[PDB]
Amino acid sequence: GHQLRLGVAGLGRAFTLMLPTLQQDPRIKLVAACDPRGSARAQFASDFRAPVYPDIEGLASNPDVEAIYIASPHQFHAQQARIAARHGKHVLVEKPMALSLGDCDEMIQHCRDAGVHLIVGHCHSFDTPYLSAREIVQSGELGPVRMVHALNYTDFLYRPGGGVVFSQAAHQVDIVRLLVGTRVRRVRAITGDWDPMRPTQGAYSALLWFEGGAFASISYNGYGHFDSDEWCDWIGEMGGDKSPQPIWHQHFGPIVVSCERGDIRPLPDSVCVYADLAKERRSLQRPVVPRFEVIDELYHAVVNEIKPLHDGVWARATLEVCLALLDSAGSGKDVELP
Amino acid sequence: GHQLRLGVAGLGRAFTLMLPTLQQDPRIKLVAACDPRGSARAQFASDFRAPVYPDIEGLASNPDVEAIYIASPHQFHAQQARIAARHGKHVLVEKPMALSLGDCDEMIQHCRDAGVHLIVGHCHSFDTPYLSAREIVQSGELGPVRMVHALNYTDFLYRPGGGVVFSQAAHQVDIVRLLVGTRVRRVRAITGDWDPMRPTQGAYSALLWFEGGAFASISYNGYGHFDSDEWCDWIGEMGGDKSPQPIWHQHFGPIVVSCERGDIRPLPDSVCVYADLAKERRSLQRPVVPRFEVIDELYHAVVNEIKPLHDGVWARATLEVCLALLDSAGSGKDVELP
Ligand SMILES: NC(=O)c1ccc[n+]([C@@H]2O[C@H](COP(=O)([O-])OP(=O)(O)OC[C@H]3O[C@@H](n4cnc5c(N)ncnc54)[C@H](O)[C@@H]3O)[C@@H](O)[C@H]2O)c1
Ligand SMILES: NC(=O)c1ccc[n+]([C@@H]2O[C@H](COP(=O)([O-])OP(=O)(O)OC[C@H]3O[C@@H](n4cnc5c(N)ncnc54)[C@H](O)[C@@H]3O)[C@@H](O)[C@H]2O)c1
Repeated sequence: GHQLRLGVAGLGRAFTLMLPTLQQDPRIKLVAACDPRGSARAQFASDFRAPVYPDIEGLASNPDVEAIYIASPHQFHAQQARIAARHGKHVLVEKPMALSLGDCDEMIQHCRDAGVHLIVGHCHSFDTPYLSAREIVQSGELGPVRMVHALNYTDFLYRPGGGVVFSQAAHQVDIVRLLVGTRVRRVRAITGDWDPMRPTQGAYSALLWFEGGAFASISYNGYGHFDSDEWCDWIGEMGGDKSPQPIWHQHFGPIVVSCERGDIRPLPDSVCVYADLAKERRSLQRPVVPRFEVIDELYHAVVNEIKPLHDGVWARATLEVCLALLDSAGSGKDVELP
Repeated sequence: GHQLRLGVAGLGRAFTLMLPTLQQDPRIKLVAACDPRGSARAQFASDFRAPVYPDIEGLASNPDVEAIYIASPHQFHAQQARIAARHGKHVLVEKPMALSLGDCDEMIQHCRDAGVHLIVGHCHSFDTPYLSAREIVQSGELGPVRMVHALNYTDFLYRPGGGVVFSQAAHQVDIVRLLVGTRVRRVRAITGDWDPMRPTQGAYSALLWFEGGAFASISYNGYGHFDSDEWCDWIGEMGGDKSPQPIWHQHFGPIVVSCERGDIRPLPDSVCVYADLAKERRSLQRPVVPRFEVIDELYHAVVNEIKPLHDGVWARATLEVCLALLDSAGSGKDVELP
């Protein structure tokens, strides 16, 4: 309708992170949920006075549900979608889309057949400062992008096989895909794994070659020592102030975009443009609803049939990059992208 | 003597940058100079009431000169040293040492034969904060270095074959060589060249593999838009406060050193240690004499026969890395190092 009857599949962390968006946004009503855990079902049914179910089989059979936000573990993503599609439901699934490229192909096909929209869940490439930055790149005001440099140093690895590559490199790659705006053509990466305790790849650095000359360097460190939010005006990833409650925009650490005539540096509270004149802080409005840019995508895809940017085909390319990384670090070698 | 009779070959920029050190440091007396340009000679002779000369042939023949700070263009470095050595003078030559590896080999040999010290001039790897950081790594307090991430965004390219690689990547490589402390084994680099006006390689990003696992990412951008000193407590490269008074230490932009149990972040005014419990800012003393760490190296090499760290064999390895970079960017393949 005017308002959008939304069903949630998977009632954990992704869900709770997404939760204050869903309430606050006038265009969204939560109408139904599913989870295997009944205490979650008990939970949801109570707060929302709404039907709950064991499987997605339940939620997708409910005629009152217009689209399903799939917010469960990665390995269920593909199957869950294939079903929601079967029953004519729009899908918003969380990063990563899926673990495999095949999975992705199927997901996009199952959705194309059922003729329903497929969007990928809060990616940080949705955040206003970045979208605002891409606008500046779009305008051609600073000429084209030549070099992107992005870092993030977080406590993720200690927040209470790939791990950081698939969850965290995704956000990072998606922002750089967003901002450069051309295709990724080659990737070269090093992962670090140096805590026995938490024996996963906890940091990386990578080089990306882009179509038409631009290149990018991405570095992630998750071992929770240095906190890169110091260089983002002491605003946390979810918009809250960490400085030593009207939140700010979301981000994924320090990014610098170098274009021919200038440097763009998006912030949670503004976008700085370093130019031929000099410094410009063009400030941003305090987001009224957190992560509302995700809803707009969904809302306008379903109500007004507008191609969403962050569709299944986009997400698939980011994943492609994620795999290429882990292959580069995995072997000794570069990975060209066909 | 107690004091050190020093002769200067080449009286331009490097010289003037080094000049307030030379005056202020009690252990150094300027006694002689040479330059081809007589207005420079006129200049030096007047301020310092001292003998000046056309060639280094002159300065090296002066019996009163104990060592020569060679601060001329790169292509003269080798020859000038060969001579100063021939005449038994110690050499402090400016980055880069030389242009070629052969040149380097000869320089070190000419100096080993004449049995005189050879040190490479103000490298930023001399700066207190970095030396202090290496101390922390030395102590083993944080376990070994795993990943180094270093960036610098400057106005160098517009300050009134590959210019930034040899001048600027040198400082950067030297700091990372300093701090990791093991051998560089492989390099992969991308340079950008995007101003027709100033058609040089003005930016790069690189991956460095080190002996025994650690890796590093270095990024330089010289096109003078964004200023990375924002993230160094708004203190300039030569210690002056940018912001909105005795100087502070020298630096070369934001560096983060990740060791197994924590992250070290050197600053011009302190060294931050992030580890278990909290932030630690261990502060530093305001340098009494700018770049005094260069003099100590020289002074202790000549008076007290202490092996200098930044010797000709060190500088040669940095240059080796610098060449490897320009080869990687040049060919788009990796470069292993022997
Ligand atoms: N971009 C973001 O904001 C963000 C946040 C965190 C994680 N994520 C994504 O969200 C996903 C889920 O959130 P989370 O894992 O952080 O929290 P979580 O593991 O606590 O929540 C997921 C829950 O979904 C339930 N679930 C629903 N349908 C299921 C099914 N068919 N099979 C099994 N379990 C099912 C499970 O009970 C599980 O506990 C992650 O796998 C990841 O893809 C992205
Ligand atoms: N780390 C640092 O502080 C720093 C600073 C700037 C540049 N550098 C190094 O300093 C070197 C020289 O300083 P600069 O180039 O910035 O200033 P510059 O070019 O104005 O000064 C060098 C001067 O040396 C004189 N000279 C002396 N002997 C000479 C000879 N035999 N042939 C020709 N000229 C001779 C020339 O007159 C020349 O002008 C550079 O090549 C570079 O290696 C490093």
